[PDB]
Amino acid sequence: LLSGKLTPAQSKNPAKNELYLVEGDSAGGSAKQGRDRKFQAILPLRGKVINTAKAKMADILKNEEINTMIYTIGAGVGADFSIEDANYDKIIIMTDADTDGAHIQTLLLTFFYRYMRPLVEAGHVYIALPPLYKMSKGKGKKEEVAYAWTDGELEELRKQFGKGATLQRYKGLGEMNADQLWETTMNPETRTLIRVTIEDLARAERRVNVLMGDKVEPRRKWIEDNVKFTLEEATVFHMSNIQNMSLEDIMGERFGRYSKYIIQDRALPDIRDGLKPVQRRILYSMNKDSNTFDKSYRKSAKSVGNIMGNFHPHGDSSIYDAMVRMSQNWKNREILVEMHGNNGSMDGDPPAAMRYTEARLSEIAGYLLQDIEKKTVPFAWNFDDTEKEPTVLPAAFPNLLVNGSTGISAGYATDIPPHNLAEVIDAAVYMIDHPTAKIDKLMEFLPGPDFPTGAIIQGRDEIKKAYETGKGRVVVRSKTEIEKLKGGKEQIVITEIPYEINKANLVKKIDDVRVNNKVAGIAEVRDESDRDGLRIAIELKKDANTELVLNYLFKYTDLQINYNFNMVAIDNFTPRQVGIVPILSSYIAHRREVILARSRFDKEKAEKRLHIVEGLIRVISILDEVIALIRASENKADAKENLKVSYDFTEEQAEAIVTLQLYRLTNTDVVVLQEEEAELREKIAMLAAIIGDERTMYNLMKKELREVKKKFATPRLSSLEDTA
Amino acid sequence: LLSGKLTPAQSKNPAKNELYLVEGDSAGGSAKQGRDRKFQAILPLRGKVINTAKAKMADILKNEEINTMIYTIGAGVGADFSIEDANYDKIIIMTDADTDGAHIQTLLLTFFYRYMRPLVEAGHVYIALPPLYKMSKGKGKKEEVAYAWTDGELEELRKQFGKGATLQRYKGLGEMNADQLWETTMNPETRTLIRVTIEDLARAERRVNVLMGDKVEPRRKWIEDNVKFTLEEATVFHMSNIQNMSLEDIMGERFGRYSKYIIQDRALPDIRDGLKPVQRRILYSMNKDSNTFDKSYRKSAKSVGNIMGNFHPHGDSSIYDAMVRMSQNWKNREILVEMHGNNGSMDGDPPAAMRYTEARLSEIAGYLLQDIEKKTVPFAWNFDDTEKEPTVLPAAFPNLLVNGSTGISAGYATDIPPHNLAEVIDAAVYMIDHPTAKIDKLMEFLPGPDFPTGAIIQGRDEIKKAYETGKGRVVVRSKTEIEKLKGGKEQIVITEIPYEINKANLVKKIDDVRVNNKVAGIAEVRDESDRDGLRIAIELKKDANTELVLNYLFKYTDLQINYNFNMVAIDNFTPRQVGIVPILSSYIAHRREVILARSRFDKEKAEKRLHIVEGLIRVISILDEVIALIRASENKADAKENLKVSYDFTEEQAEAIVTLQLYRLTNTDVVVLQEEEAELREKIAMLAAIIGDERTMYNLMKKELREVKKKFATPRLSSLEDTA
DNA sequence: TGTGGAT
DNA sequence: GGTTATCCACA
DNA sequence: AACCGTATTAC
DNA sequence: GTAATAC
Ligand SMILES: Nc1nc(-n2cc(C(=O)O)c(=O)c3cc(F)c(N4CC(O)C4)c(Cl)c32)c(F)cc1F
Ligand SMILES: Nc1nc(-n2cc(C(=O)O)c(=O)c3cc(F)c(N4CC(O)C4)c(Cl)c32)c(F)cc1F
Ligand SMILES: [Cl-]
Ligand SMILES: [Cl-]
Ligand SMILES: [Mg+2]
Ligand SMILES: [Mg+2]
Ligand SMILES: [Mg+2]
Ligand SMILES: [Mg+2]
Ligand SMILES: [Mg+2]
Ligand SMILES: [Mg+2]
Repeated sequence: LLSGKLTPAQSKNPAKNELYLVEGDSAGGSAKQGRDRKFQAILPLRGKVINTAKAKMADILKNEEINTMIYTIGAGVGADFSIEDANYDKIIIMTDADTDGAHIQTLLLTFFYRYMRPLVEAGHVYIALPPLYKMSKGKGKKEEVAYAWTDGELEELRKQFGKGATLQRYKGLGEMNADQLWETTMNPETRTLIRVTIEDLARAERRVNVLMGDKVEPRRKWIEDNVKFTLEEATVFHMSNIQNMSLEDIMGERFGRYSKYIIQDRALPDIRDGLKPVQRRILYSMNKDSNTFDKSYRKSAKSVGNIMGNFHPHGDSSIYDAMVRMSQNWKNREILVEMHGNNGSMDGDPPAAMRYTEARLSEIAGYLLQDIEKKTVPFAWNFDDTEKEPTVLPAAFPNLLVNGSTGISAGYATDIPPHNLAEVIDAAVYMIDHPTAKIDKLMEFLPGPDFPTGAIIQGRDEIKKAYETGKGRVVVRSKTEIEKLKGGKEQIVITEIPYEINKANLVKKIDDVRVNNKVAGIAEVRDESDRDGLRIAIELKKDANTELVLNYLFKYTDLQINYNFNMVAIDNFTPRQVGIVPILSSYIAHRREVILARSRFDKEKAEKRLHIVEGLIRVISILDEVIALIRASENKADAKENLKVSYDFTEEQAEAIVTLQLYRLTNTDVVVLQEEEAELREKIAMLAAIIGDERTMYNLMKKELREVKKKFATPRLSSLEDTA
Repeated sequence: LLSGKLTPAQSKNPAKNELYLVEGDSAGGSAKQGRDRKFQAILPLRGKVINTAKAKMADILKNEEINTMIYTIGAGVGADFSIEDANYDKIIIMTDADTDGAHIQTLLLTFFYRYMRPLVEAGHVYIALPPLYKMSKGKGKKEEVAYAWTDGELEELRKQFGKGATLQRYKGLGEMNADQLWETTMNPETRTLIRVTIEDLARAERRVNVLMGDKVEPRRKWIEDNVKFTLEEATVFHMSNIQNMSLEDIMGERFGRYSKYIIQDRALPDIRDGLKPVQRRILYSMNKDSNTFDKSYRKSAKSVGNIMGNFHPHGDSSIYDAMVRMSQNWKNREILVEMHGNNGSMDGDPPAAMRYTEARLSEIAGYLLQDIEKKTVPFAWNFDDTEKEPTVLPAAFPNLLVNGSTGISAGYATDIPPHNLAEVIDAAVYMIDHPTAKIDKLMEFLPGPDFPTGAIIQGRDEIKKAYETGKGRVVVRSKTEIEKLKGGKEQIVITEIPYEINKANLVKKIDDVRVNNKVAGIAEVRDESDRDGLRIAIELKKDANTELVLNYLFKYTDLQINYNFNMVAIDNFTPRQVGIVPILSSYIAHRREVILARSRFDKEKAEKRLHIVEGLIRVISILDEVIALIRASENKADAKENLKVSYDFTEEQAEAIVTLQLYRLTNTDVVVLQEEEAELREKIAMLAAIIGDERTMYNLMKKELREVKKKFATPRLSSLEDTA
């Protein structure tokens, strides 16, 4: 069932037949249609393939995707491998040219390297190179078949026999249809491969183990050492026909691309605005579509589709799940999406599909985006270069800490817990006035996490270590109480539980203790949570030792868990483990660039308007003259020229004058224009003051953060205790 | 697997317990969250329940959702059924306030009448009753939430001292949060129910057997008699807590409600433009989003999502499948959507999902929308009154016959085959000139269908009967030829096959014949189809009987099939069986409304412009006064007045004068404006003539159809034959 | 059997 | 990203 | 519309 | 034996 299905070739012929291993069933469709059916076979691969150098060995044979791969090859596996039993001469890996494409290239080549080495050794394993670009100056002129793999090959296609043409930028084999696929990547004549070889069994064995085995730090190190986080990778210039390449440099090249991408652009939040790229995109798109808190809800599907076609070239479920998460107030301390309908529960029951639900940005999420229009924040091109997207949001509140971030990259993970908005702002304000402020002091203002699930946080000294180093283990325990019953009889009653825990799975594990009678005294386990409150009720027998039970539960269930801080985020393009200080200063530095840029923006604006008001005031005093002059001019350009020569209007002033609608001659109040002149001069002064004086700027940073606090502050939810 | 999964209630109190039956798992969850877990259980339904008449038993008693329905209630199957054993004292059917809500209500009430009567007579089966509207908005501490079931209760809530606060118009249970759901339709206190009774076994064995039994024609008849297509049905006002209705007026209203909707607004094409509503909404949406043939492709999920949030409240796969079909050139004779990627194949291998594919309208699809921006067509309010959509498209070509339509409805279906564009035009064009033209005459121009898949149509008479009455059975036969082989051998070479036949499945069924040796002579079946060409070779044994084989294949496989014209369409809102004539006159009448409407639009434009230009030419001669006048005036609107009163300009002319930019005063060339008068006056003449002179109009209708023909004509694909 | 818009 | 059900009318 | 797999870090 | 963005 769980394997991808095989489409054979028509002819049994080991000497020239090909098995295409294709990324995903959709692309298997296109491959199955563009193929030559007599010597080309197809096995679709169902997303990410197992790791045969992490996962076990019973696992590796239960893996259906593997078993069907071994089957179809018809050679045997590892210690039973015969090369002349094999049904194909070429095993051809063919993936999207996305970076997960690279990840799959990686994952296969290990399996094969490890369990089919003579097949790798005899150079039977290849890789298909799909194109990146397509060029057409036709469609009823004729067409102009033209493709490109390198930005260099593309720049060559500014020639060909036509211009003003199109350039389709491919994002998968999904977007290619049979004819496109045959020519470009499947037809022996035209297609372009690479053969995978073994140059050095030492240097190539080594490369795999580090990259693909479960030692995380040699991997982190390989990434530290090899990956350029701050640089591009001016790629190879695509040799014709086939091209030999070491397993070594491939597992290298490919895993470097995958590692880098998921570190920078997937699983790790940016240190300033606290968003993963997918989440930033949700916010930006839903903002641009005016899907804000003040206006109407909006079908989730519409939202998700726009996000996927404009910014985020990934699956719809990835986006809907991300959007939905931002809407749940047991995951986010401050929700960035409001959403009508079923957005799940704490029992983790599935949210309603995006066809049902509807949604819009939360009020506070407007503040992450505040002043994005005012050139505060560096924009870059979307995946196809139709449209720009922000690399980071203004962030008028310190989201990273408030809402935290839990993610898993390559060579790195991250747990940052949520915090109280007020508390986080208090620290930051202090640090604005005290650059060198140290933990002990900051912790007067930010004592610890504030989970939206509430609960009891235990381990003040481990908080400190996490706030210093970025790592530390703290304890979270459910809010419990006792209640009496008839028959005397007590019952334990749970109202808050640990963050990231599934209520139904917890109730079940508890009840499994009762059933297994691991600790004497439990009668019934009842979930009594209605829509308004959480309320698990553990009912004990007649004279049960209330507190001995409670203890086994904490110990041996998830009624108590340890939260583990591992605070990683992206500083200056790079993954970084970080405590409260770099986080808070990073933010402050960010708000500084924003307030400064917003001020320059607003100021250049105000000056233009001033220069015009200046001109319009003068015009009124010579209005007859100005009109007679426009009447005596030949055209628009002439008039402007006359106005400058005869009256010294600037270009800007003349253009504005020349384009006043006639009805504007009704409003000629010079007193009212003067009032406006005053207001502009003052605005410019205030804005020049900010730009001119760090402290004038910092005091505004603080003024704003205080307003945000006042507008959005809510009580702590999790109580802090010291002993553990 | 398969069946909606049960969520038990906490204590077994069959005195007061309630099994809620909820349309879908997404709403199932919402109900779960919103319930009182003590005495309310939740069985969700996975959409359409089996019909308990139609579906004959054994299939019924393995139907997973049915098993898990009887299991739950813990009573039995009418005969063994025992009210006293039952786990619930109310079975409450809860469905979307939608029209499939109605169909599902309908489907269940058969199962209860027909295998569980005692529950229904006793009054233990109830109904749902979600609200249709929610009103108001007034901060946080709110002062402004009330709901609404009827149109009548809307006037009620519009009345609130404050201002006009915001209105939600619910589209199902998947847009309702669990508080909203408990409070409005699940709390016994506040909820409102319909108790289902049996008020005469007689009038609810006739009513339940007509509506849901095998005989189409009584149901067709019932609808024909009872259902008012051209008329609304807003009636029943909302009463006190519980209300009574009989199993008659429930069945009646609900299946009537349903059948109306899916006859009109789903499964049957409109006779003018040949479109089902989803297809028209696809076109109109994509078109309005500038997603046209001339601009570049665009992610499918973006198009689909905008269709669903704007026009079509239904499933994304229902929408995407329709879109994919319109792109498939073996289902449509003139594709309306161009889709890049895996858009299926003839073997019916699944198309890539909407995240992979991208798409835009074909060029000819633009001709269905031609002149839509010129008030050429009635528009309605969309499903939530945020936007407007066309009830019918301009249809600059006769799409209904050209692409045909295959649909299934209630007490009605529709098979219309596709025709060749050029031939359909030729017949319409003749019939413009000869309204009383007979079939034999039209059939000179339009002899029979033209399938995209081609093949051989045999049966001139039944073609003629279909073209007369709307019904008729024709033979579609695959195109074949015989090819010699090595050493006294033959093979059959299939090169075209019948419309709607999956090639893979056919090749399968032919191979199965060989395997079982139903007829003798078959060596091998080889699908030799590739990207460029269709080619099935059936390779015969030495001295087999090519004829006996072939004719056995035509007979017992789908290498030849029967096509049954069942030409049904919507004419004046009612379903109607039609032949060529009422089809072609429907179109000609439409193009008439369109050409006229359009011409009035373009003429209103040109008069406005002309009048303005008159006013401008005048203005020159009083320029100094107009200027003096406009400076004097207190404001814009004031200065317009003074222009009218003082100088005798229309509103139109004054508004244009008053919004001239100052630089227009440089232009005193009346001559260019006079050439423009001239050209405008001529244009208005051409236009007004079309409006005044029926023939002038028709000659245009003809000119234009001829242009379409010439631009889009393609050779016939199916050959015709007359008898065998 | 299977068509094609729906749950 | 495959997979699994139902309804509806008509061979 | 639920249900199934994988990579990735890290308890 | 789970978290959360990806195939
Ligand atoms: N056939 C293919 N499927 C997937 N894929 C995508 C999912 C998504 O878009 O969210 C998903 O949720 C998903 C779940 C699965 F359980 C799953 N598998 C069960 C096994 O059969 C594999 C797979 Cl594979 C899944 C893919 F990304 C690519 C595919 F080709
Ligand atoms: N859970 C529910 N699912 C459906 N539903 C919707 C589908 C769609 O919108 O494209 C679909 O393709 C689909 C396929 C199925 F095979 C299927 N079933 C197999 C059985 O488990 C039912 C169901 Cl049910 C299906 C529904 F319309 C409503 C639902 F609640
Ligand atoms: Cl101005
Ligand atoms: Cl003008
Ligand atoms: Mg991809
Ligand atoms: Mg998924
Ligand atoms: Mg524990
Ligand atoms: Mg609905
Ligand atoms: Mg479906
Ligand atoms: Mg037949």
